[PDB]
This record gives sequence, C-alpha cells and structure tokens, in this order.
Amino acid sequence: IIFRLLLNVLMSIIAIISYQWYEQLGIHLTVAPFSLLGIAIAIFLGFRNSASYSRFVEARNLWGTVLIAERTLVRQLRNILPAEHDAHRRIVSYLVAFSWSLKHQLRKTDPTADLRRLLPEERVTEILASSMPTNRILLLAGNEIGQLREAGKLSDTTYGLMDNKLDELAHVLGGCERLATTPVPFAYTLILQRTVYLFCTLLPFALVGDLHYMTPFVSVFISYTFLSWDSLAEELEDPFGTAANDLPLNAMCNTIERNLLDMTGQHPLP
Amino acid sequence: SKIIFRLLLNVLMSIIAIISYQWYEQLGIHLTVAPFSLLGIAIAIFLGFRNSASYSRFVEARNLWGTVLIAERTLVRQLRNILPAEHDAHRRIVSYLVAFSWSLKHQLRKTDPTADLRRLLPEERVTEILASSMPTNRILLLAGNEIGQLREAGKLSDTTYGLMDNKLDELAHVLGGCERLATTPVPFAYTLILQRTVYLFCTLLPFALVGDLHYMTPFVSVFISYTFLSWDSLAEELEDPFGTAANDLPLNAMCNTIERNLLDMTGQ
Amino acid sequence: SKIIFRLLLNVLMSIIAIISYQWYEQLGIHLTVAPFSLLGIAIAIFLGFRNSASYSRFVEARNLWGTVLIAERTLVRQLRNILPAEHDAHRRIVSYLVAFSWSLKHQLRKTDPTADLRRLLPEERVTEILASSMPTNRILLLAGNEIGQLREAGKLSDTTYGLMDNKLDELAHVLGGCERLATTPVPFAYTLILQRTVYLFCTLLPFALVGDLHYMTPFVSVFISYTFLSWDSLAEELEDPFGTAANDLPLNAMCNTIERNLLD
Amino acid sequence: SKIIFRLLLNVLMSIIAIISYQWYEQLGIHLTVAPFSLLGIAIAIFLGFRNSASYSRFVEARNLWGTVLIAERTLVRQLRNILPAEHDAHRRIVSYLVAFSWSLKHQLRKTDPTADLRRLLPEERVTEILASSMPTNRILLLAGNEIGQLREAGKLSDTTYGLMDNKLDELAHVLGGCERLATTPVPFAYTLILQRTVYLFCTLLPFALVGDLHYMTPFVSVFISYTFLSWDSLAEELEDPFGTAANDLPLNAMCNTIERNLLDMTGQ
Amino acid sequence: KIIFRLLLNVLMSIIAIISYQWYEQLGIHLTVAPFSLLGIAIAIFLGFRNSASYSRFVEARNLWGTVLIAERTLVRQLRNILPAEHDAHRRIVSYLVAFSWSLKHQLRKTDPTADLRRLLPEERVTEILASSMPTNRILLLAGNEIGQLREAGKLSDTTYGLMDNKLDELAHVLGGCERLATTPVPFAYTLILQRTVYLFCTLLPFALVGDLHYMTPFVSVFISYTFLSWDSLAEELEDPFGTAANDLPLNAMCNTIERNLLDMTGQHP
Ligand SMILES: [Zn+2]
Ligand SMILES: [Zn+2]
Ligand SMILES: [Zn+2]
Ligand SMILES: [Zn+2]
Ligand SMILES: [Zn+2]
Ligand SMILES: [Zn+2]
Ligand SMILES: [Zn+2]
Ligand SMILES: [Zn+2]
Ligand SMILES: [Zn+2]
Ligand SMILES: [Zn+2]
Ligand SMILES: [Zn+2]
Ligand SMILES: [Zn+2]
Ligand SMILES: [Zn+2]
Repeated sequence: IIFRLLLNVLMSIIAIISYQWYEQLGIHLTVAPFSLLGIAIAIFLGFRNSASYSRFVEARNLWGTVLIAERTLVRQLRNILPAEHDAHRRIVSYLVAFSWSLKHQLRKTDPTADLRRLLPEERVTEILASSMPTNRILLLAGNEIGQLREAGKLSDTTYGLMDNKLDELAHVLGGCERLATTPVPFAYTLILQRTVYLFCTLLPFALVGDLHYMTPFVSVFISYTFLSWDSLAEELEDPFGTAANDLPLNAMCNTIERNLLDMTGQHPLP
Repeated sequence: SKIIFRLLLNVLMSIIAIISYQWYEQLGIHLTVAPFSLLGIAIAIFLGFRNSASYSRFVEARNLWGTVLIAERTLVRQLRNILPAEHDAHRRIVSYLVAFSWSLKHQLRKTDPTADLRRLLPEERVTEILASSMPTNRILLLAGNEIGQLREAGKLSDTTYGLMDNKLDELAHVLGGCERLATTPVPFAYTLILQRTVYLFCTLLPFALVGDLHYMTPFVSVFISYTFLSWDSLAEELEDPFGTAANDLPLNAMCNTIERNLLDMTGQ
Repeated sequence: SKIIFRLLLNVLMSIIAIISYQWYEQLGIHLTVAPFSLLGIAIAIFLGFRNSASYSRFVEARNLWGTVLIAERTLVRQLRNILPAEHDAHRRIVSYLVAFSWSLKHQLRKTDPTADLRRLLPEERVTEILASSMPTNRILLLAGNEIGQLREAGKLSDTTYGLMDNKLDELAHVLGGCERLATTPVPFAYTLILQRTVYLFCTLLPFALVGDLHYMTPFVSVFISYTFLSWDSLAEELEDPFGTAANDLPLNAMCNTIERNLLD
Repeated sequence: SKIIFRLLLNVLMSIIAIISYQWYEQLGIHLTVAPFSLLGIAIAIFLGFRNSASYSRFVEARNLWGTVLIAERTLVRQLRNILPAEHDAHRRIVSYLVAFSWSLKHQLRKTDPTADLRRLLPEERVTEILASSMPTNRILLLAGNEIGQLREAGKLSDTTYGLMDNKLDELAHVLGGCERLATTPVPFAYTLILQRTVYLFCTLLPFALVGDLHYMTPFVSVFISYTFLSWDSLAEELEDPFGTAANDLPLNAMCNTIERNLLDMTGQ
Repeated sequence: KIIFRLLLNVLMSIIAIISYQWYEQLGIHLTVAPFSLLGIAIAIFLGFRNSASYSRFVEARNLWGTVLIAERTLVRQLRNILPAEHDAHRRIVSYLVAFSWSLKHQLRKTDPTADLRRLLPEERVTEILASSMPTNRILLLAGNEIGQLREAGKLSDTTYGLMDNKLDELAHVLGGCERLATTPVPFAYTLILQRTVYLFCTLLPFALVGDLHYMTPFVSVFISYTFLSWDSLAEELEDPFGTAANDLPLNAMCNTIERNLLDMTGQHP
C-alpha cells in the first residue's frame, strides 16, 4: 500500500524525463485545473469519509448496546430471581453465545467452536441447522424467560422488563445485519477511488512544469494525503468486513463474557 | 450507465474548443480557469450537501426495512415465549406479518399484492385488505385483531398484549416512514438547480480550459466532468430505494429473508 | 420567481463592467479575480451550511407530520383491537384526531380553522375549542376525555389506557415540535447576512471578471449568480416548511391523507 | 452591533496599507494574495463548522424548552383524564409545573426566581425550595410528591403513577439538559481561535491586497471583513442560547405561553 | 506546547529566508498554488475531524448529564413511592454516588478504593473491587436493594419496573462512556492528519518564500498557528475524560452529583 506512492514517485521521474522531450507536441498542464479537481475530490472525500465514520460509529454503538443489554438482563435476573442460578447459567450461556455467534456472523467465520463451548450439543445442532443462528439463540433465551414466566417465577410485568432487553438485542442483530449487507453504493464507492488514483498519478504530470524536480516530493505528499484519507474512508465503511480489525469485536465478546461470568458468581473462583 | 453521453459530448466540445481557439481574440472572448474554479468549487460543495441528503434518506429506507425484520422477529419470538402451545395463532399472525412485508413491498413498488396475499392468507381476509384504500395498514389491523382475540380469550394479559402491540407500533412507524419517503422526496429543486449548473459547467469547461490545455483537453476536461457526473450520479441511485433497478433495495430478497426467517422460527 | 430580475440586473452590471474595463485604468481601479474567488468560496461554504440547516428544518417538519399519521393510525387500530364493539367512541375519537390535524395545519398556516372544525365536530365543542388560545391542544384534551371516558367504568384497564395515552403524547410531542419550528424560526441574521452578502458579491463580481473574461463575461457572471442566488434561495423555502411556496410542505394534502386513512 | 467599530478600523488599516504600499520593497516586505486565499478559505471552513456547532447548540436548547411545554401539557392532560374530579391536584400540580418552568428560566438566566414562586406558590414550600441549592429539581421532587400522594391515596394505580412518572422523567432530562448547556459551556477555544485568527486576518488582508487592488483595497477589504465578522457574529449568541440578547430564546414569552396553556387546560 | 513548533516553523522560515538561493543553483522550484491546494484539502479534513471530535465530547458530556438525571429521578421515585424506607434511600444513594466515582476512576484509569471506602462498607468494597467492572457491580448491588424491596411487597413489579428503567438508563450511560473510552478515534486518522499538518507547516515557508521574501515567517507562523490550533483543539476534544485543559471536569461533576443526592435526601455534608 506504499506501493502506489512508490509506483509513481516513479511517474514523477517519468514525468520529468517526460517533461523534457515536450513542446514539439501540444501537451500542456497547469496547476489551476488540478487544483479545482483536487479540491472537489477533497470535498467528496470529506463527505464520503463522514458517511463512513457514521457507519463505524453506529456499529460501535450497536455492540455497546449488546454489552449493555446483556448486563442489564443478567442484573434483572439477579434482582428479581436471586435463587434461580441454573437459569442464570443457561441464559448467560445463551447471551454469550449470541455475542460470539453475532461476531462470527458479521465476520463470515464459523461459530461452531464457540457454541459447542457454551451450549449443549442438542441446542448447538439446532442453532447450526438454522441459517439464522443468532436469532435462534435469542429465541432460545426467550424460551428460558418464558419458562420462568409459566412457572410463576416471573410475572408478565417483569417478563416484559426482560423482554425489552431481548428487544434491544434483536434491534442490534438487525442493525448489524443491515450494516453488513451494506454498503449501499453498488461499488461506486470504488469509482471514486480510481478517480483519486488517476488524479494522483496525473498530478505530478501537472505540477512538473512549476515544481520541476521537487515534483516527486510534493506529489508524493499530496498523494499520501488523499490516498490515506481514502483508505481511512474505505476501512471505516467496512467495520465487519474481510480486511477489518480483529480487536473491537473479539474484545467486546470477551468483555461481555467476562462481565456476565463475574455477575453470576461463576466468577470469581473459589 | 448513461454516463458515456456526458463524456463523449464533452470530448466533442473539447474538440470544438481546440479548433476554434484561434478565433477568440477576433471575437474578443477569452477565458480563465480562475472564475471557473470558483464556480466549480461552489458546485462541488452543493453537490456534497445534496448527496448528504440523498444518502441520509436512502439509509433511512434501509433502516426502516431493517426495522420490519426486527419487529416481526421479536413479535413471533414473544408469541412463542408467551403462548408456546398456540401454534395455529402463531402461524396466523406469522402469515399476517409476512403479508405486511409483501404488501409493503408491493405498495412502495406499485404492484398488485393480491397474489401474494392470497398465497399467505385466506380469501376473506384478502378481500378485507384489498377493500381498504390502505391495505397494508389494514393488514396491521388484522394482525392486531388476532392479538386482540388472544387478549379477550384471556390467553394474553393487558401487559403482554401491550408488549406485542408495541411491535405492531414499530411496524406502523415503518409503514408511515416508508410512505413518507415514497411521497416526500428530497426537494428536487436541488436536483433541478444542481443538474442545470453541473451540465452547463461541464459543457462550458472545455471552454473554461481550452487555451491552456490544447491537445490535452479531452483527457483533463473529461476527467473533471466525469468526476462531477459520476458524483452527481450518486443521487440517481441513492434516491430510488424502492425501485427495481440493480442499485436500489432488493426488496424482493428482503421479503424472502423475512418470510424464511419467520418460517424458521415456527418450525416449517 | 424574481431571481430572473436579479439575474437581469447582474447582466446590466456586467455590460457596465464590459464598457468600463480599461477605463479602470483612467480611474486607478484595478480588480483581479483571486480576492473574489476567496470571498465567493467563503460565501459558498456558508450557503452550503445554511442550506443544510434549512433542509434539516424541512425534514423534521415532514417527520412530525409523518408521526401524526402514524400515531393516529395506531391509536385507531388499538381502539379497534381492544374495544372492537365501541364504534361510537371510535367515530368520536377519529373526528377529534382529524380535527387535530386540520387545526394544527391552520395553526402553522396562519388561518381560521372554524369551518373545518364545524365540518368535523358538533357545534358545542367547536365553540369550546375556538374559545381556547391553543385549539389543537384543546382537541387533544378532548380525545383524552374520550379515552378517560373509556377507562372510567371498566372497558379499558389502566394498561391499555396507557397504550393509548402514549399515542396521544406522540401527538403532543408533534404539536410541540411543530410549534417550535413555526414560532421560533431561524435567527434573522440568516439571509440578514446572506442577502447583500450574496447579491453584493454577485453584482461586484463582473467588475473583477471583466479583466480576464473580457467579452464573454456576463454569461459566467449570470451563471455564478444563478448558482448562488438559486441556493441561497433554496434556503428561501426550506426554512419555512409550513409556508405556502412550492417547496414547502403540502400540509393540506397531508391532512386529507390523514383523515382518508382514519375514515376507511 | 458594535461590529462596525471593526469595519471603520478595517478601512483605516486599508488606507494605511495604501499610503504605505511601496515603502514595501523599500522595507523588504512582499505580500501576494495566494497565501491569504488559502488562509482565508481554511478560516472560512472552520468558521462554517464552528457556526454549525453553535447552531446545533441553540437548536438543542429550543428542543429542550419545547419539551418542557409538551411534557407539562401532557401531564396536566393525563391528570384531567385519569382523575377528572380531583381539581385540587389539578391546581397544585399545575402551579408546580408553572413554577418549574419559571425556576428553570431564572436558573438559566441567573436571576432570582422568588417573585414568580411567591406569585405561584404558598410560602413554606417556596422557602423550602429556595433553601435548596437546586430549586428546580426540588420542584420536580414536590410534583412527584403529589403524584405519590395520589398513588398512596389509591386514586392512582401503580400503572397510571408510572404514566405520569414518565413525564417527570421527561422534565428531569430537560432540567439536566439545560443545566448542561448552561454550566458546561461551549469549548471556548473555537472562539479564541476564530476571534484573533479572523481579526488578524481581516486587518492583514488589505496589506496583501493593496498590490493588485490598489485604491479599491478598502472596499474589498471591508467587504470580506464584513462577511467573516458577520458569520462570526452570527455565531456569537447562538453558542449562548439562554442569553438576554435580542436574537436568543424568548424564555419570558415561552414561560408566559406555558402558564397561559396550563391555565387554559384547567379552565382558567 | 504549541509554541514549541510555532517557534520551530518560525526558525525553519528563517532557514528559508536568510538563505535560499540554493534551489536556483540546484534547479528545485516551489510555488504557492500546489501548497494552496494541499492546504485547502488538509483544512477540509481538519474541519470534518474536528467536528467528529467535538461530537464525541458532546456525547461524553451528554452521558454524564444522564448520570445526574437518572440518579436524580431514581432518588425521586424512591422518595415518592417509598417515603418511609429511608435507610434504603441512604444505601441506594450511596450506591449511586459510588457508581459516579467508580465511573470517574474507570474512565481516568485510577484506583477507586478510597472513594469506595468513603462511601461503602469494606465488605461491599471488596465485593466490588473483585469485579471486572466495579460500576456494573454497583448497579447490581443497588438493583439488589431495589429487588429486595420488591420481594417483601414494598414495591410492585410495575414500580420496581419504574426504577429498574433508571438502572437501565444508568447502564446505557456506563456502556456509552465505556465505548467512548475504549473507542479511540482511529489512529490512521491522526497518523495521516497531524504529521501531515506539521509537515505541511514546515514545508510551506519554502514555497511561500519565493513570493513573500522576508514576509515569509509572519505568514507562515500565522497559517501554522491556525492549522496547528485547529488540530490541537481536535486532539483535546477527542479525549474528553483526560486531565488536559479542554476536558471534562469529572471531579466537579462527581461532587455536583453527590451534593445533589445529598440535597434530595435531607442530608448535609
Ligand atoms: Zn446466579
Ligand atoms: Zn472474572
Ligand atoms: Zn423493536
Ligand atoms: Zn408455533
Ligand atoms: Zn408511535
Ligand atoms: Zn369501530
Ligand atoms: Zn477586454
Ligand atoms: Zn412525552
Ligand atoms: Zn381540575
Ligand atoms: Zn377539596
Ligand atoms: Zn431518564
Ligand atoms: Zn429518605
Ligand atoms: Zn437498555
């Protein structure tokens, strides 16, 4: 990815050799048109990166919500039903399974190992048999809260109170799904990039007349700026993508798992 | 896309510029990139904002359909958790929800939903739905009738009824939101003004440049024009979210997803 | 609208510049483009942001009316699902909700809502409503009176009463929001800076463009003028979305749509 | 406002730049336009973003007060619909709400609220409230006390008590919101950055413009200065939305409207 | 510390002035117009980024306000619904205050043991310090007070709901501040950005010098002051929980909250 900076620092060299056998032909290149084009592209990059950042933020918010919902849900389970600890274990397993399964869903990885670690094989087989595993997990948690309801351990009021949290989690799932099926531009988001590329490659060809052989330095500077901003944009557009960062999601799933364990007395150890 | 018309027309004007540059002093006419830069800058800025609007709105449509999926899922989930034995009810309400999805899709797309409705629901109900001048809202009303029936039966308390009714509300905010998007577009005096200015600017910019560029104008003028037009475009696409075009929302696939999801949660 | 006038104006100013250009020499006036480029780009930016704010106001107003339709719909639906056999209260409540929509429309469009109220409600409480300084809110209080008259003696429990009350508050938030957008506008430094700032820039512009544009000059000055005037003007009507202009909200159509929906 | 006392100054800096223009090379100082175009554009952008923040702050305030009006309206409405015979509660709670509006308004305006309280409330509770360092919150507490008495009296079920408590939450969020906007101020730095960067830029501009504009320097300099200073002064009271200046929130009018409304919604 | 590299680019401007015919000998030329373009782009990017940072600051402050609000309404409900259970008022309040301080320390990455021991009995403090999220544990303990309050019939499930909603508000606050703490602005943003501003500011005089001559350092220091100030302000806003000048007075907010909860329970400091 330093390859294009390099690439045509070399166009800045070809630019100069190119500048020299010159005016026999009609080619001329001033700075003012590429300044206009460059400002326009900069503006477009500004807006675009803004949208990308907005997507990133929304993802981080949704996952934050996961953590929050699962914490409050477990808290409620402890405050309302302080004695039902096998239900605690199960429901917590389900929430943690929801988190991991979600990560694996967004990252197109296999959730099988994490599920098999957290849940009994019958319910793991069922969830993996489904094409929408995470929703099946939520459904199963719901089944647990409902079982607590028909047993008379939960009134419908407090059942409501926990159902609200499961809603929160559902909204999250849907939101992350929408953000994953995205982005919305049908690979036009790409189109701009090659516009930036062609602009950065033709730029030293237009500065050369004025900057002479300071050209590679100024051109690699400007190219660095635009290209870096573009790549930042593309990585923000794709928070759950193939070339995205492992740390957000993994730490979030670990964080919540730890939290839940700690809340349920499974932590800490005797 | 259609964008080849802008670029080749611009090439041709660029050529007219090349050949007719020698007749500028004799008419008096000469041109500076300087004023043109100002113009194209103010335009670049406007386009940016107008695309903020278009994108925001596109996104809002995606959000709404997302809310369909979420609300229906949770509604079925609640039905299972509260009334796990009422499977007939389950599949009645499911059928209405899927019908709501399809009818919504059909409405935003101006297609006859009679076939899908009669595929999901018994004929009497289809009649009730098509009798209304607002079929999708009456679909909500019929799902609401089922939930209500469950309430009067005593199977649902007013609390749990309320819990489900909230989901019906979410669905209603969806229907309204989609209708509002459908009928209220981004004021396209935006698209009017911007199209005029951008077009005139792209046809005038080989004339904004010519003297300076010569043998290298179709390449640079096309490059600039293309940038503005490929950019001016992201409105074409980000404002037909309910259209059938390749770039609009795959409402067919979304509805399929919803139906498959609600049938997955009911064992069929 | 009258943009054309101020465009024509630019054009005459432009010809003046054309005939006066090298008499700048005899007057000691030199004017290059670069400072006007700066000023014009700053103005463009500012016009960009203001326009964005306007559009936002427009969008939220629209949303508030969308919320009207949605709240009233669900409220009726709840009435038919919880109390399917009390059509009496249903027609009363619906007539109130519709009178609410029209009264609100007339309130934001400064107009007399008497006729439509009479058309939708019985004379007695049309006089009660017109007696109030805030009719729309009075209408809401009446619809609430209907629902309370449904809680009182057993048909609605507290819970389901809550379910309908919530929707009445959705509506009340709409009322408050619309009042906020209508009563408190944008702070009138808004074209109170952008009016001459933009036209003064557009009329002084050909004086600086004549140097280099020479003969082709007015075309470009009317072009730039068109752009800035047309954008500062798109703020014209997006800032008053309850206004009567073309790009303002078709509130009349929206109410019709609302009561068509409730009467179906 | 007193912005013209910066325009006259600018005209003086312009005439000084005119009379000193070609001691420039005789002093060794050269000033082209391009760096001031760059600098001016950057400043313009930053001004645009700052002014945006300011605008959004003012709007937030407006929304807050709108929420006060709404929440109080709905609270009184609920009181009349749930407890139509309890005109005592109507009276005392409405007084408490109006008192909340005024207390908040005086709190934001840094004025004494006691006259309005004595006008609206009996004195033992007024002294109670004035004794507390957070009076407004205390007024919410008291309103809550009465809704709580209605609950314990069995006139309100826990459900209905919840339905009004949600309105007290709405009001509390408002109080916390206004307190936030007032105590937490704007990040000042934007103002120290733009005040001197704009002022300095406006005064230094004619020295870089005199070269090419010559005698036309004061007009163009005072114009550009007028634009940047007018945009900066457009911000000035928006980042302080609770101020007494003419172009900020009519909190008097708003609180009069509120009291007017709550008395209209009770029959006075 | 902006004065350090203000002086530096002043010095680098002096390096440009006192000197440079070297390119003319060398063949290297540098005009303003390309640096104008680059400077405008950078200015745009700085604008957007600063805007985002500000948004983050505003989010933080908003969240803390929500702490104060949620706690207030929680105490209010506790007084209005259970006026006689005053020991519970004091305990729950001490929990809410402990929550505020522990959150402060959590965002500041400091030890909350002193403030915990100040507000809570040693057993609870020990129970809390063992948790991976002490604030969460605090919420869980307050909830246990409210839940205990539910099971001897002192609160109905509905009213227990009403308060639990406030605990959910608080938990949303916690999750959001946690997210603003763990979510740095992506480094790639300042990696490009601020280095690009420093480099732009130090290279600018070399390009301004050909047209400005001896005026270079004044225009260069002006521009550098602008860009660096704007940038620095953005830095400052991105870390709203830091001890730096432009950042949240979490101490002031915490004792404002404590004074408030003490005000509402008739108690004095
Ligand atoms: Zn446990
Ligand atoms: Zn642990
Ligand atoms: Zn939902
Ligand atoms: Zn079933
Ligand atoms: Zn609603
Ligand atoms: Zn009926
Ligand atoms: Zn001429
Ligand atoms: Zn409300
Ligand atoms: Zn009364
Ligand atoms: Zn009495
Ligand atoms: Zn709250
Ligand atoms: Zn107490
Ligand atoms: Zn929550």
